[PDB]
Amino acid sequence: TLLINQPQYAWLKELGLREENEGVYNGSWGGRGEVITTYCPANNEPIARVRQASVADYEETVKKAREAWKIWADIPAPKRGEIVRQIGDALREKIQVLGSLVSLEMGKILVEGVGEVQEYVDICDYAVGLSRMIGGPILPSERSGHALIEQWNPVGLVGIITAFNFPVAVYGWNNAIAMICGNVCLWKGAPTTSLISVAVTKIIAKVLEDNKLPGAICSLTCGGADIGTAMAKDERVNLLSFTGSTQVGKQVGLMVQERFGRSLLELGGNNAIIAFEDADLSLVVPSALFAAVGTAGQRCTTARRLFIHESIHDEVVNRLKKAYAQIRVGNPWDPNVLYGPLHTKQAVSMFLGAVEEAKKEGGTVVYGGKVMDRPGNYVEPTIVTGLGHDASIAHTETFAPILYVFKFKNEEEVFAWNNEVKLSSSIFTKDLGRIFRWLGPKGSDCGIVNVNIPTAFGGEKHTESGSDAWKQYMRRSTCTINYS
Amino acid sequence: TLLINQPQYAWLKELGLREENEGVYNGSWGGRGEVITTYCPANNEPIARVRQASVADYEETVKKAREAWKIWADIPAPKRGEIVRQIGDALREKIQVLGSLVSLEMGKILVEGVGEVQEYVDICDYAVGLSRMIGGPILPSERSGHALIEQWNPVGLVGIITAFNFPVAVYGWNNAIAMICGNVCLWKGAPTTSLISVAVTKIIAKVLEDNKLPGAICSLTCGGADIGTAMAKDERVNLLSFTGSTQVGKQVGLMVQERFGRSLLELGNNAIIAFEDADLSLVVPSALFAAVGTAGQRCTTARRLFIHESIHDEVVNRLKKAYAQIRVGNPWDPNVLYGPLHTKQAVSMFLGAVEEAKKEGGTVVYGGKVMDRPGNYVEPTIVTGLGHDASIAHTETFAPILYVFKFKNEEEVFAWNNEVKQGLSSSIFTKDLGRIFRWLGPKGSDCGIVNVNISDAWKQYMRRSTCTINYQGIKFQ
Amino acid sequence: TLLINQPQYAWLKELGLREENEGVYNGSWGGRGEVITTYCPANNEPIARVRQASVADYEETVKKAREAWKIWADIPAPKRGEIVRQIGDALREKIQVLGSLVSLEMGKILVEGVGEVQEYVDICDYAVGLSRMIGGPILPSERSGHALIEQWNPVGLVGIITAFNFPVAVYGWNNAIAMICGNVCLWKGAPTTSLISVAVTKIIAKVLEDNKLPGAICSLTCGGADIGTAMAKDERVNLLSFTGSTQVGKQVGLMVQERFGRSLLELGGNNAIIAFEDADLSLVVPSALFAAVGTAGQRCTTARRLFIHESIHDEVVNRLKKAYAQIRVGNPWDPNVLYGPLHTKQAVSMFLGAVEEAKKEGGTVVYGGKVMDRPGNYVEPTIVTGLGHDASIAHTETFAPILYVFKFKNEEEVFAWNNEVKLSSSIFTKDLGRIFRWLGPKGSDCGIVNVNIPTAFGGEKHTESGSDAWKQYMRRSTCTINYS
Amino acid sequence: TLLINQPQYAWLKELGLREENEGVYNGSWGGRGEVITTYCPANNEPIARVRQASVADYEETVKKAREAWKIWADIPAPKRGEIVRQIGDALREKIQVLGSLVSLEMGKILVEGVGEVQEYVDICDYAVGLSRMIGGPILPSERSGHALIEQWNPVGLVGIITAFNFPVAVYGWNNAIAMICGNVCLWKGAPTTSLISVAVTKIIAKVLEDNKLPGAICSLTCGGADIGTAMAKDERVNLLSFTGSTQVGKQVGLMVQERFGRSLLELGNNAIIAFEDADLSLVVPSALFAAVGTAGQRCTTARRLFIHESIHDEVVNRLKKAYAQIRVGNPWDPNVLYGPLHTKQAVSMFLGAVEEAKKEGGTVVYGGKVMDRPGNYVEPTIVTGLGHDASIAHTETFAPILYVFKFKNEEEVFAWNNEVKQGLSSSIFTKDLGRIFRWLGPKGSDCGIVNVNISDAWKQYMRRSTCTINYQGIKFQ
Ligand SMILES: *C(=O)c1ccc(N(CC)CC)cc1
Ligand SMILES: *C(=O)c1ccc(N(CC)CC)cc1
Ligand SMILES: *C(=O)c1ccc(N(CC)CC)cc1
Ligand SMILES: *C(=O)c1ccc(N(CC)CC)cc1
Repeated sequence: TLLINQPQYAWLKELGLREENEGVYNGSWGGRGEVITTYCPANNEPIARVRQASVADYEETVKKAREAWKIWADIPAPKRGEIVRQIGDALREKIQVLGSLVSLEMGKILVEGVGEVQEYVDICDYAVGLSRMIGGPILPSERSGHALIEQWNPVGLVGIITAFNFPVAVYGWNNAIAMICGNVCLWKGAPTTSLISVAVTKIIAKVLEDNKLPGAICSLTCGGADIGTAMAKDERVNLLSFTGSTQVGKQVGLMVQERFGRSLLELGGNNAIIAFEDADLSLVVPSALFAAVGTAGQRCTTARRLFIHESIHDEVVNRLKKAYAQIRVGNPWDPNVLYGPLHTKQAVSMFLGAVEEAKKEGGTVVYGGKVMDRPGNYVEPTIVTGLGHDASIAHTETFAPILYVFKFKNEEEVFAWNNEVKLSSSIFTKDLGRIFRWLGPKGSDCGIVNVNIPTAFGGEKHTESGSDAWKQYMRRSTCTINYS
Repeated sequence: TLLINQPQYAWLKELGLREENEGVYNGSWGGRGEVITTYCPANNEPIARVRQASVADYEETVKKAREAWKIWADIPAPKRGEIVRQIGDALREKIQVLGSLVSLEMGKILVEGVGEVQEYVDICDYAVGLSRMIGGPILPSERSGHALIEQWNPVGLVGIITAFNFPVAVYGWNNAIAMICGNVCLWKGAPTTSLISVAVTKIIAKVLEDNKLPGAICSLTCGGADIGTAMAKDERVNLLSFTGSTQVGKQVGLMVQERFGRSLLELGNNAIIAFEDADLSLVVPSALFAAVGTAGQRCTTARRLFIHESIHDEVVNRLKKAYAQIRVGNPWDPNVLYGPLHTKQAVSMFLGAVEEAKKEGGTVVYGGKVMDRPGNYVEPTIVTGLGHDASIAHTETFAPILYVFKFKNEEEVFAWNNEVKQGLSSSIFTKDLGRIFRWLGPKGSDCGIVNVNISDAWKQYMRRSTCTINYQGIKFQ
Repeated sequence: TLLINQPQYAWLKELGLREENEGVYNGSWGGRGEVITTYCPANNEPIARVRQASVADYEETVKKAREAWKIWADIPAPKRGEIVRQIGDALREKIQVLGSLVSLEMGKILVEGVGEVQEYVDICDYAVGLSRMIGGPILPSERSGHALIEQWNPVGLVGIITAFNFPVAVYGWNNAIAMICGNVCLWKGAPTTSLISVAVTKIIAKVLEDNKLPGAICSLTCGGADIGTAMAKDERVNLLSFTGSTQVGKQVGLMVQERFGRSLLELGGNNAIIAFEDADLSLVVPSALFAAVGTAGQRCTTARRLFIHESIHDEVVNRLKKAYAQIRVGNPWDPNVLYGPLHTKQAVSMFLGAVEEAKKEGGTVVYGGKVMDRPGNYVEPTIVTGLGHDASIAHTETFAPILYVFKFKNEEEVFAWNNEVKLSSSIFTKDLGRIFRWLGPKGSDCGIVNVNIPTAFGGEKHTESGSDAWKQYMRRSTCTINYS
Repeated sequence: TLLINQPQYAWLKELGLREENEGVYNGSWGGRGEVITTYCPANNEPIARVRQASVADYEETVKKAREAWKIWADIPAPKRGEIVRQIGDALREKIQVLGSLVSLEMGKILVEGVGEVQEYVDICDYAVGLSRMIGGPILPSERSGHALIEQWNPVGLVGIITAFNFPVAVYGWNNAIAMICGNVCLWKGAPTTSLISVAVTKIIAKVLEDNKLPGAICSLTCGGADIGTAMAKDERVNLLSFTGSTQVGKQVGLMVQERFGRSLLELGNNAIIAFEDADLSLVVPSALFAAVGTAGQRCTTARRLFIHESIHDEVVNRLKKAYAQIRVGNPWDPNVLYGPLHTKQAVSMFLGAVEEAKKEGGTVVYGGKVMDRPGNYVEPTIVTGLGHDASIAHTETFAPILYVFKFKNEEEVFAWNNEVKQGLSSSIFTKDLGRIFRWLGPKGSDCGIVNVNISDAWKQYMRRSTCTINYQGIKFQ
């Protein structure tokens, strides 16, 4: 029986959810596609159902969004910012139950569910101010009576495909900035976080509707691969922002390129921690633990490879091993819990596969490697030593808590090994020259680099230069005017 | 027999050119691939020969470039700017003979050959100033004692593929900006402008060498589709800048995307729109020079002219009278305006296009024929009477054919122009301010360049990183 | 008897006001200086009393503010932005009663009282986003191993002196930006709007105190000229932002310069409207009316000089005259009212003086010129013709609704006349070349220029380039680091 | 008899200098004020003479400048940039003789005289690039159909008052930026560097004239305190840039404030701080060259050196050994490091300062005496043993006297340095990262320039305006 029909989960109704929900929103609510049940990963119990988009729903929604755009694009950017502000406030009002839904359906612990909603609120607060800054310079020409104008216009319809592990804030970032830039949006979320997508969309729909704006400015089309593929191939989707697996992302990028569209791709993270001989172990150990096992190893920023100098390799592993033992496991909505379940049963199987492959490729499981004996999708946070940095499994996209540990003897080889990889790098050392080399041209090619950083989400590290990220959701033109 | 073996073309030797030239430079000169002979399009005579890159030449050049990068990337951006400045100086010193080579091998008129080199000179001066602006903000972290640094680093090796019609300045732009950004470069130009590529590379090579820098910072691998494809597929080429045809460009972009690399693509069917209230003394000369400049072979060349029906006949008549005064001649002839098409195939394509235009109901009101003289000369051509969506008027083909269209409403002309995909520029003539705002604004043209009555580029060649660093109420120690 | 002791004005207590209020806040509330009564300008009735700062209060407050700065400056700018956000929300919660207080004590109509509070809220919303953007570039040196860093630091203590006519939002703009920039503030408001200053400070004090921050980050020292002079002369006040009369402002600027301090001065506005022969009279007439008589002619942006082409001079005057007749007069808190009283009795006397001086200098009063026969400080909105553009009275700082009208025959002379003046210019014409000349180097030297603008406060027109206004509240250093 | 009438100084004529020169330029050359003779500080011989501006000369020059501005302000910023570029070229062509004049009249060594002209050349190149960046954003209005344009306009006439110690480059900076920003300029330099002011103005005047521009765009009125005061009080001078002494600067700023004009003031007592963990191989040469460069007459000259007590004696001893090797000579002597003070009064002030330092308990550990040779030569000087707040060590006086102070704690040395008002720069030597962040951050130095172990400027010359313009659901018409 459905969790939403059970008394203690009645709070789900505060988000407008019921036993069976419409997964399409374009000003009207609907859904003639496949009905999907989403499950609570902490106990494998069905929560509720969502009627996903058919192809016809998708087609209709795109047309309605492009119609809404005609209205929305004529609304001054600061007034668009005000709408985004109101979205932030509406999320604020529901931050506790929406956070609880994130922990329930997705599986991250409560303060991260709530904190992810907070990131969306923060982004809205930011966007209101940003909306006053959207524009380019007028420069004088070398020609008398001629003006040179850098003009920024909305791209039109921004398609947004998001992943299971951040099922609120990635949409939120894309949506807040796309909106202030004068675009309409169409969202296809992970099918296993459909209730979350529906709930967020209900909050946004109310703001739009209260402001007498067409709902399709923020359209939703819940669905699986066919819907995502349709968006990738749709010339009416002027910009496709995709976040998710490397394999699907590659195919999305190719489809967009084939039609000369624009895409923004945020793909898989095989992130490294490097601890040099002179590292502060009091910093290294807790930072590595939270980076590796936080959100059950399912962040795009999750530490999956730990390089340790051979001199301190054993001590650091021994302390991580003891630390892993003390991780508090349970339901993710229990405030005491630090470690919840993996998102799906398939995830647990992928985890088991990876662990076997690591062993066969020479690795030793010095902690974990196994499924926990309890309801839900619980696996032991896992540590593997002995592999070469070259090992195929260590460079396999697996959203599971498996930490591959590598020894190194000097700066030379460990820099080289990491340069062989093509999201974030974190180093621990007191050698300033070493830090400058790693931050400079010869170092990591990662978009995110941390230096001696001890262990809310750090959205500030994922923001073009400075505040110019809005330019990614607009198109530039150079306009030359002869007013002579 | 080769022009470069004739006394009157001895000036070619001032560029270090010989009867047969090495088309590979990576610190050393070489080339073990196929020889290519390039021809002057003004008389179809062979100029000289270039030995192109083999696959092995390519592989070795990439390796040497990546080795040079270890040295180049360590040089502070302003110092790299000074190298680029010296390149501009070296170009300036050879501007007359290099310009003449551009005119001789490619076919554009001398003032434009020289002008294109001058454009590269100006780019170098621009790049020097830019080189002191490369950097990012330190932002405050929300966490006390932590700094957020926005760091910019070179991407590494920048591959540059260029086209025949601007065989100097497009490379120049990519090379100067990529250089100040701390990248090494690898150039593959159009096979039919190989001598120009060699000559430019010789000038740059001398500057590098005189500064005791490794020459592979500005590497050359002359070749055709094989070399270009290798670059597109090569994981060692961190960024591929391609300029050229949409067909080839798409395949390049796809290949780059297949390996998660970065590409810059510059691939346009430019339109001019004259509304009823237009100043025709602006419209007619603008249309003419945009249509026939460089014999219709620019990426910005005007190929479609929309005219309000009330003024359509007059503007066409005025254009015809002005076209008749176009001064045709060899690229080096004083005061000439109009030279040859780049190739014999261009001439065939031109004739094809004219035939198709008549077949689809169009009228040739001016030109349309090959000129009976040596070289690849065709009459600059005007076609009326075609429908706006007629397949021949959207065909990407570098020929001086201007297709003219009537319109009644602002609404319909905007509609017609907004169903062209990936147009490069749109130029409008009108005195209606409201109309201008409509055309420039969100519901208007989608073109990247818009004309009315006529500094962040370095980030394209670098990679950004966000770097976070750690910098009873009483602090003891 | 005091209005605050009368039943219908009990809403004043929602702002924490009582019969006698402390006018000093520095973490503690106090005031050993002169007690002042402020009056309702609509009826001359006393509202309540405020105990202003003594010199000793002032000295103590400055020391406490500089102590608070040691704490405040160590708080990350984005966290400072969050405090400013909360101030915005706290103002929001009290926007109706605070707006009503502005209409009561200051005298502008209710939607402007409320709207002025809204401007402060808007500025706070803006500042939260701005706080993430505070910083300068790191550039590479020509010298290997050397970094060039543009560093921004708070100036320290920012003294803020404001005027009667915008007794909330000018402080608010200065305070919001100064705060995110890591400064502490000290406020001295107009003595005749002391209750407003006290109320705003109570709202801010609560936010600071709830966040366990020292209250002196946002200090208040109510007082008259001696307090303002002390601030001007105080080397501990690193930046003095002054808004008010030209005469006092000049003296403030000189005192600051004498001690090599920094000042920001916003002084008197003798603003012009120019209507050319080809102007849209349907735009000109209502725009001139609201610009001239809005807030009873007491804005820094108030239109005081109207240049009309001789061809349309008479029609435009005749229509303004008819329009003035239909202005709805009454208590400014009455939602129906468009036109309230002048702020003080002295203002009414200044008004009478100006009108007499205009007559003696050759001018004709074609409408108004007189005091209205009713309780409070009501004068007739006034129109004067016949003066030369040269007339001394027409270039006299008088916050009164007097509109001096001038004829001109051509663009030449009217541009010249205006260039003789050294805040805002508004032109009405269809001649594009004319517009470009007036906007360009040869035109107005005003900081604000409007073109055919028809008639909430336009804070966007009072914002250095773009969003760089925060630099005015910080000090720049160029730091050269040798990390080689 | 005048140096310029001697054969060996005939090179002065290459600058258009004569026995007596006009010190007013406003399109025409003139000067009806007092004649001044300037002297070479290396031998106290008269060089040549300049006829300065009378009040009437000043009044007429302002009028002519404001008339020139009507023309100049209409020229597009990039075109104004090109004029500035040509000025840089013209300076470069005379760089050797103009540099020698700087050395001859002002007294800094030749490599620095030439170097200062080179600085002006470099500024001109910088300004050319800046000239294409002058502009503001169009921002969206909150009101539909309305645009917010940020407009920048020239302020009009920029007055420039400069000092003796950098008699070329300070004017150069102000002039080049003010010019590209569309302003006209009026220059009054130090009376004792009048010949330098004339020579620079002759170079600029020729560029303007050859471009058919009115010469008053770059006007000159040579004079003293009377002319400077007139500029400060003159409502027609929209912006007054003053560089010089704090005493005079304050009065200038006050006079400008009295008339609601704009001023830029550049008025410093620079400190060096060596902590216990400092690299002394960095400290000693840095301290020496910063202390004695230009015989101690830069605005950046090191006058206070704080040394941790543990290393104080060693650093002092090392400085003394290095000071003894300073190569003293005439400014034109090859390989020399140290020339004369600018004036005889500077020498008197130096002797005064040395006496006062001993009187207040200081010890002269090196130098302290006049050198017994022609000209205004004094020994570069080191004084130890004084208290940090001793009145003589904070006196603004351009002399090569380095005051040395001991300290024990970071806390006390920071305290001592933070009770100096309006210090220009602070240079620290230390390997402690935490200490650096403390010194660079909000609780650290208040100096505008901070050194560790060693593009928005155009808006200063313009005025900003915010310009708002107007650009059943169905729209009819
Ligand atoms: C990785 O899991 C990841 C990447 C980016 C974000 N954002 C920025 C778009 C939302 C805060 C979240 C998570
Ligand atoms: C079109 O033919 C075209 C495009 C771009 C350029 N550049 C910029 C890369 C060189 C001036 C030239 C020609
Ligand atoms: C004039 O009365 C005036 C000037 C400025 C402001 N501001 C900006 C500081 C507050 C909105 C208000 C009124
Ligand atoms: C100090 O003597 C000093 C200050 C400033 C300058 N400039 C910039 C105006 C010229 C390089 C020189 C010397």
